[PDB]
Amino acid sequence: PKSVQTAATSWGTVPSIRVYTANNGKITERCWDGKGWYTGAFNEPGDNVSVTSWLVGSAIHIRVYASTGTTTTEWCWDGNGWTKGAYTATN
Ligand SMILES: OC[C@@]1(O)OC[C@@H](O)[C@@H](O)[C@@H]1O
Ligand SMILES: OC[C@@]1(O)OC[C@@H](O)[C@@H](O)[C@@H]1O
Repeated sequence: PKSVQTAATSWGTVPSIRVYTANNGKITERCWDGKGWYTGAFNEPGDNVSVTSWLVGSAIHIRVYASTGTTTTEWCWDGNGWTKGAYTATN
């Protein structure tokens, strides 16, 4: 059977949670900061998604790896918007 594909990350003690869903070639984002789920700003093409995040002090940084075909694109959140990162594959 078919299934959407998700990736999740969280930070802090509230916590904040971000869940990324690849569905029909589009990746969207759902967010929790303790008071209900809502739709996040992230919207990029892809059929597979992974994510990692880390804190520097109180500031979150998120990296989303979106794959279409053999091409993986890294998207970066650093507090002020999503930008394309420097990631490229080995071969
Ligand atoms: O406050 C929500 C938000 O700014 O949190 C950080 C990232 O998850 C963004 O995509 C998202 O819109
Ligand atoms: O632009 C932000 C950046 O430098 O952050 C660290 C890595 O995620 C890099 O690929 C990325 O380009």
